[PDB]
Order: sequence, then C-alpha cells, then structure tokens
Amino acid sequence: EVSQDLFNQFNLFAQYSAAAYCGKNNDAPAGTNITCTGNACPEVEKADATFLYSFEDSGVGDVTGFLALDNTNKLIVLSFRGSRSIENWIGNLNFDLKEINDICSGCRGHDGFTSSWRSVADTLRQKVEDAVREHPDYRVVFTGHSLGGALATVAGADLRGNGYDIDVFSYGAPRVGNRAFAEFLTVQTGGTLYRITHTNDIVPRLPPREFGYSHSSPEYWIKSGTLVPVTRNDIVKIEGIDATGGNNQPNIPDIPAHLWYFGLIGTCL
Ligand SMILES: CCCCCCCCCCCC(=O)OC[C@H](COP(=O)(O)OCC[N+](C)(C)C)OC(=O)CCCCCCCCCCC
Repeated sequence: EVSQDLFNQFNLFAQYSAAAYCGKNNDAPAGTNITCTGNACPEVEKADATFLYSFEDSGVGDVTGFLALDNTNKLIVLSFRGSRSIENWIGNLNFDLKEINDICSGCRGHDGFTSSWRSVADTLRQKVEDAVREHPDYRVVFTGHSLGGALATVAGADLRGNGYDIDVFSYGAPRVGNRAFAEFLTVQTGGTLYRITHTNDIVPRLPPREFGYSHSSPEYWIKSGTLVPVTRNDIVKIEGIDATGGNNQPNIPDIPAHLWYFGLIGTCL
C-alpha cells in the first residue's frame, strides 16, 4: 500500500529516531559519526552521517537528541530522543491543554510537549538555520519516536514557514493537541507530516480523546506484528481526523508493539 521510496524513507527515519536513544549519540562531538550499539541503526551508519549538534538534558523536561548532516542522502536531520529519564516521564504527565495561538488560532497543545519545545526552540531553530545556510539543497527532516515524535511534530509546525520545507516522520507518537491543532497539522504547508503508528501501540491512543485530544490526518498504519519485518504491503494509509480502523480501534492496547517500528526502537542502550 506504499511506494518503495516511501517505505525506504519510513525505515531510514525509524533508524534516526532509534539512534537518538543511544547514550553515546547525546554528547558526541560535532563532526564524529552517528553509530548505534547493537544494530539499532545500520542504514544511518551506512550513510555518511555526522553530528552537527548533539544535545542532552536541555531546556525543561530533559530535551535530548541530535542534529545530523547526512551527505549520502543530502539531509539535515533533527532527531529527538523519546522517553527515557524520569523528567521525560514527568513532562509527559503535564497533559492539560495549553494555548498555542502563536502557532495557530484556536489551537491548544499538550502542555509539557509545548513547554519542552518552547524551552529549546531558539537554540535549535538557529542550529537548523545555520545548517540549511551551508547546505541549502539538502532536505530538512525532523523525526522521533514516542515523546520524540511529539516534539518533532510541534517543532515542525513551529518552524515551518522560514523559506525551507520541514518534513516530519513520527513513530508511535501520542496525540499532541486539540482538534484545532489536529486540523492545522493536517493542512499546514511547507513540508509533510508522516504519522506512523503500529498495530495497537498504546501510545498513539493517549491522551484519551475525552481530555480533548485529537490526531492529525492521515495515518500510515504498520499492520505487521511485533518482531516480524515490515514490507511496503504492510503499511496502510488511513485518512480522516480521528479516524478509526488504523491504530485507533476499540481493543486491548499493547506495550511491546510501541517498541517495534521497523526494528527495535527505544531500547538502544
Ligand atoms: C494510562 C497511563 C497514563 C498516561 C496519561 C496520558 C499521558 C500521555 C502519555 C505520554 C505517552 C508516552 O510517550 O509514554 C507513555 C507510555 C505508556 O506507558 P504505560 O504503559 O501507560 O505506563 C503505565 C505504567 N504506570 C502505571 C506505572 C504509570 O509509555 C509506554 O507505553 C511504555 C514505554 C516503555 C519504554 C521505557 C520507558 C523508560 C523510561 C520511564 C521509566 C519510568
């Protein structure tokens, strides 16, 4: 149900997300190479990818991840690590909807995700902008898994519009705001949002919709099981804000499903 090239991208960015969890990639020196223990990120190691900016424990809520320059794919990637520390975890629990009119009118965002991003937005905005300046033909992709995908999604919407497109691939990310935000993210221009969910990962199902949360459209639903490898016939495209049929179904959610997005993700020591 997906082009081989979309499939290829989906995998490449699942490994960049994965790579953000690896400890050594969070305090790496600029210019060294992105590598992963285990085989967390073979493709990324295969490419000519080097650290532009490595950050850890930044702003509020322990914002951690890296900014890499991929010369092989002509890419400027900003990957956010998902949840690992306790501050990451406390921050996810600020689930009250904060108001993010600056981003869009009527739009309300999950508090913590927004606060974390807002607390590190300038520094990162500028690191991305210098990057683009030096490699203006390169493509800017923001990515991440779970909390990292939420971060990537709001940073994405926040920075789109300064003369460089921003594509966002998110894996197993939770809802990030009200329906106003959901509609906004669905339509924004200046790059694409790729919202990838896996079977019944519990994470894309929170916060509940009763708290006033929604999901943007569409959703690329990976339907092959945990530990089995993904092919392009497994990824299905589900359309419509708060659509059911994809991940969003009335049934028992699962935890380990969240850990399997093309390969093991989030478990990188
Ligand atoms: C019903 C739960 C209340 C949540 C309310 C809504 C808030 C939004 C949630 C943000 C979603 C998010 O990215 O992480 C949320 C999810 C949900 O975890 P869980 O199975 O709900 O935890 C319930 C367990 N308790 C009851 C103790 C709280 O992480 C996962 O699935 C687990 C991911 C495993 C990776 C290991 C993490 C290691 C670092 C942290 C160790 C303490």
